[PDB]
Amino acid sequence: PLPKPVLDTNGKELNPDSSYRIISIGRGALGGDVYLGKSPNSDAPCPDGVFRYNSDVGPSGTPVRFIPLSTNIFEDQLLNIQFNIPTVKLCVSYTIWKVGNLNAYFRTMLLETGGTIGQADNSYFKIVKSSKIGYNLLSCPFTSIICLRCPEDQFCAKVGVVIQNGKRRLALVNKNPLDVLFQEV
Amino acid sequence: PLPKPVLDTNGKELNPDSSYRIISIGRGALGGDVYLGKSPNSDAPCPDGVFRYNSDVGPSGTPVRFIPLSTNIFEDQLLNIQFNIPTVKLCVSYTIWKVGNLNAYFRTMLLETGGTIGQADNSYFKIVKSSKIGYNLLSCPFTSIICLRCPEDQFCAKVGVVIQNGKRRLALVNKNPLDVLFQEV
Repeated sequence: PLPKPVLDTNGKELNPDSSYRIISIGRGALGGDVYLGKSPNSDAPCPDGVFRYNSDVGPSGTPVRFIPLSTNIFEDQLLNIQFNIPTVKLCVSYTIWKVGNLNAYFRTMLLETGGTIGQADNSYFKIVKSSKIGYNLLSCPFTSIICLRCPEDQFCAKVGVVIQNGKRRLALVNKNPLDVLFQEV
Repeated sequence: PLPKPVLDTNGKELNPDSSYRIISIGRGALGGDVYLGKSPNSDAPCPDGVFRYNSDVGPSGTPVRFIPLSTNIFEDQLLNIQFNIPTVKLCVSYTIWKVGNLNAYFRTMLLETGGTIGQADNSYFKIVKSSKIGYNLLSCPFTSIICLRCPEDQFCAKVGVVIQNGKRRLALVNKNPLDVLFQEV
């Protein structure tokens, strides 16, 4: 086997020194880029939610960068994701992606910022080829805990969307993973 | 294959209508029964921690009962665990076992009460034969989420102990599962 690089929308392999919008395969009303927004029921002083827009006809996404376990961004390998945008004084820490605590109402964990880099917590993801069209994000929370008889003793789950206050909120799901592409800025 | 019943300390199969102390295989200073205690850094109005004592020479455990997906308590099957003791007005809800949010300092989830019965949340456990001597408790949090390519798409982990304020606190661990027996009251 060989580590397979993840490609952007233009075919050029993904680069840690570059920034990408996470854009959806689906089009129009079925479309909308990932971005940083405010969770209605969050107490954080900063915007701390990972959302995708309701249509692709409007604002573009918030750019992100990917931080592999060194040194190349490959498929099926743990990495961190971080919004790459300038930030107020208070919010410099609310930029690294992470998966949150169990939410009883959605029965899943929601995607948020406030994570950390290079640590065996809830900030690790994977990029993998979708079953349908393109790429899926995977969340691998709890890398410090042995998942008994799991692929590499690791709990991983697909990233999809739930509706929270009539917005699309990225979260762990079972079916209908968000199919995405990475359009370099 | 056949469902194998879990046995108590006397050989009689485990009964949902009965109560058991969870006692350790280890003896003396290496011993101590599971019980309900107060978490130092918890804000709950009630005692909400699952601990084992520091020696078996002293107080006995807090009795628990087991609530299978009906109708018999078998090995390797989801169930709920609940302290069976009389309770103040406020604390009637803080009695069902559950696994808590990720604790950054211990890099694991701790065992607490305040869970619910029969719901696909963080209140499910399993009893299984230990690798060494006797029984292990397993925690299967997030039964609502597909663990990709995991045994029955389910994240499960072993239950052990961490030291919190010089007490033994039950929590998800990788090595050294708490080996236990069930001594009927």
